[PDB]
Amino acid sequence: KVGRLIYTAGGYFRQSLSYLEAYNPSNGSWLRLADLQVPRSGLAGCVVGGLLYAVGGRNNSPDGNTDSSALDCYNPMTNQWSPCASMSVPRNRIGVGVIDGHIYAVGGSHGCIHHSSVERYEPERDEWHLVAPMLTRRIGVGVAVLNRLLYAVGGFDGTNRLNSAECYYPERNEWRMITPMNTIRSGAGVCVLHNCIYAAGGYDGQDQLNSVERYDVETETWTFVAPMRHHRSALGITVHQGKIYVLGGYDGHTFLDSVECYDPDSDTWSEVTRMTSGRSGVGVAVTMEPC
Ligand SMILES: COc1ccc(S(=O)(=O)NCc2cccc([C@@H](NC(=O)c3cccc4c3-c3ccccc3C4=O)C(=O)O)c2)cc1
Repeated sequence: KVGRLIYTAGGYFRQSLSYLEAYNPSNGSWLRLADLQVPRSGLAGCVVGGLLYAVGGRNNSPDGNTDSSALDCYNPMTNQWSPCASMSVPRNRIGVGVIDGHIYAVGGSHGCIHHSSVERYEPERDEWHLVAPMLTRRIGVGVAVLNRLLYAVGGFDGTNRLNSAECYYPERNEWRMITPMNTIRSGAGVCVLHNCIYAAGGYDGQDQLNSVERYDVETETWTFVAPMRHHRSALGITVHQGKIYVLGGYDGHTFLDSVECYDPDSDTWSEVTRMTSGRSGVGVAVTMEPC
């Protein structure tokens, strides 16, 4: 369990960013690591087999704006990024989840189109294949995995921001709606902690949110927990040692550098560190510290 860091990749502040930085909760330190080959905001991060993957996004630059179909792999032992097989389609404002060593890429945008499509990556074959599409087109969608089921929560379908959510059952290659959240959320942070899917922050169409709600998969209900100290949309999120960490985002005024930490036992959020600069639209995941 020891020696794991919270990695933040990419993001946006004035333009899409190439940063890869890693935070050590045990000592409060940040390390700046190898830049992404291509700056990207609106991407997702995940880890399989100790390797960090950066998936999708968009390069917003002064010289153009290009949605990304890329999958890039970072090896902490070498501090190097390597390209992996690209997805079938560019996916900005993507969500990803990992089931049994496979990466699922969910939704996202390409230009004006809002995807319902979903595809699955096999690291052992370096191949992607499409699986069943969601019941709803979703960009800015939160994705998490609990009990080897994939959840897609909230987002924006091209016309409305969504409180709806749905679950993918891999053995049937089928999506089913679940109870909708109490709040419309696009660009929330979605993660799993114990037996619940948490949806933190986001944008409801009017304001960035500090509220946080959790879906208990046994009871099929969404319940609010303590709100974050900051309203935030387009935040990064991960879980580490039984606590939720939220990173950055936008509060309606400022690109946040705040990192907050939720303790489920006390139902409290605390400020734990600040990123080296404020940013939104990051990918986040946890893996071994680099060499
Ligand atoms: C060209 O500039 C960029 C490019 C990329 C990014 S990004 O990579 O962070 N992706 C943004 C995002 C992902 C997911 C969801 C949302 C939701 N929008 C809001 O919260 C929102 C609403 C009104 C004004 C603003 C925002 C907002 C959000 C973040 C930073 C600044 C702002 C505003 O100034 C939603 O549209 O539902 C946005 C950020 C800026």
